[PDB]
Amino acid sequence: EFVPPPECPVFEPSWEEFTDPLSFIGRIRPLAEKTGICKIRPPKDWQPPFACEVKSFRFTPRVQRLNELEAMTRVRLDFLDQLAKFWELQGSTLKIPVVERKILDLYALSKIVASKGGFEMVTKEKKWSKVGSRLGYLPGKGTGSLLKSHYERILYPYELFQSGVSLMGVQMYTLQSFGEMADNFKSDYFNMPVHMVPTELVEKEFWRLVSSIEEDVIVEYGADISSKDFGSGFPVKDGRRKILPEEEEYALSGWNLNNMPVLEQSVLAHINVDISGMKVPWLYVGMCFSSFCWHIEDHWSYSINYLHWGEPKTWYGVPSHAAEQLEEVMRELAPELFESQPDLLHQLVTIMNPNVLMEHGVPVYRTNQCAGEFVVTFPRAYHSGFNQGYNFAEAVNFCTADWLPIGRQCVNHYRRLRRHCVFSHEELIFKMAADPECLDVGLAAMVCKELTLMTEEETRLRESVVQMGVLMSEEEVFELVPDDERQCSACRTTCFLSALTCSCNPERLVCLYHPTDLCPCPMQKKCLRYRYPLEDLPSLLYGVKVRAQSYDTWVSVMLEDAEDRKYPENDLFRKLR
Ligand SMILES: CC(C)c1c(-c2ccccc2)[nH]c2c(C#N)cnn2c1=O
Ligand code: NI
Ligand SMILES: [Zn+2]
Ligand SMILES: [Zn+2]
Repeated sequence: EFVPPPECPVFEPSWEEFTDPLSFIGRIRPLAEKTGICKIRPPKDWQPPFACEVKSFRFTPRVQRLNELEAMTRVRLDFLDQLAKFWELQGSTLKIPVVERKILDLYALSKIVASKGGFEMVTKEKKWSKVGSRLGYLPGKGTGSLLKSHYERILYPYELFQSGVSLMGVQMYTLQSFGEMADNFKSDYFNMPVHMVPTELVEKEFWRLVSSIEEDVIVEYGADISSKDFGSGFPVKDGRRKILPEEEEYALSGWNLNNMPVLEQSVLAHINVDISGMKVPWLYVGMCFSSFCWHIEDHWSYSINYLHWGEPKTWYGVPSHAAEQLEEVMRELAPELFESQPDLLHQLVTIMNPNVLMEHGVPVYRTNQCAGEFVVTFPRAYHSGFNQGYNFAEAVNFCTADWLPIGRQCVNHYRRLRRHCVFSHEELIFKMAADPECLDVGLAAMVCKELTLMTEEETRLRESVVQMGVLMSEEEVFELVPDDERQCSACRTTCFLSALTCSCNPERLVCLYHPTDLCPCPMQKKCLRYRYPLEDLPSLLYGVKVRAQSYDTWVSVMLEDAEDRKYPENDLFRKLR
């Protein structure tokens, strides 16, 4: 009944194209960008060894119920719609809390609490820990007594209201043993050898099970796992191992996902600055039917994914130009509710069958990732998928010259939602501009174009705030203060270039895009806390414009300077020799 979408393109690069990944991805960008994802087959000779032992590799498995994997179900949306309207009426506003890294599922929580007789029934019987368990929450972290605090503050008033009448007060595993699991599950399900069941068939049965309430199918995966903590599946040199000469090649390879962030065309390179949270790969161990819902990467940008081994991983891509369009059809499901909770759209996980996105006009491509293959995900390309059987994958995010302007556009969208930024985009740009040499000329060029847009935009914000009646101007070093203390009162964005402080709070802050929301305090005295005085314009635009236009003239001892300045080659250098 399910229809496989069009295949996304694969690239089988020569050993010479395979030498720089970020050059090859640029080569391919104008094309693969249109499918939103692409697959990359390294040369068959390229087979890096698997660093990790398996027999002892211990991870904590998470769980997925494919029946309830979909959070955008009709019932959950009308509940949350009705709950928000309720609170709106009460003068408050519905604010959905986060519990253990992710949003609290109120519909589940409310259902469960009410099935055992409600708040004071669960309280007096101390079953709140039983609840959080059935809600999928990891013990013994005390989530139980935390949910009670949340239910009361949020669901109890609605419980009363919805309940009869009422409502007066008050108010305001081992990788080895995992393979044994996943190979046993799959064979007993399809009654074949696990390697013998065709991709098309598992893909069909997967989407069947999602919309199928006639049967429950539970599955285990593991993720939120780092190279830092558990170690990379790749060889690489830090202190912990003598590296074998057989491995020496692959340890240094640019396709080793440990090395990508530091490649000269990567942004997270020479900045010796801060943790972005993606300079380091993550690990996904997977089963048959294990899935990952529709999503884009933080700050959009790129993700590359190597399947080290095991049965294949199915992907569904969407172009970056279809992104607004994608978000729009999902929004059609609760327009009133998504108005009040703009970011709740992203917060709610969904696997919307590609078939449904297709008939709404959204391009959806796909592919089967087979062991030893790379998948690249382009900026703001929505992706999702599932695993065919037992496997082990490794992925990192990254950023490139072409991304920079997208990254700025992302903050602006993260600013128009209420969304915490995982770092400051503008801070990044200046850290790059502050070391113009030994910076890829691609970046430098793009930086100038991108920085001049900020200087203008900032000066507009710097002169717009004085009309508002601020006088005093302090000077702070923002990068050195923790991210959550440099946020904006309601934005909520990380400030670098400038912000506004009053005496209403010793530290509470607002970016120049929302000056009126700081406090009721009249303009009167101060305080515009800035970073650079406007002596920045000549200074930093110079250093970057230097190496930017030094290369422009050089193309228009000449093969020496290119080696000293670390110019790229391909192309031009070929004519040289
Ligand atoms: C099944 C699970 C281990 C999984 C998740 C995943 C894990 C936990 C929560 C959400 C997704 N994400 C991803 C991506 C991406 N992007 C690629 N593969 N992949 C996975 O296999
Ligand atoms: Ni992803
Ligand atoms: Zn703001
Ligand atoms: Zn004030």
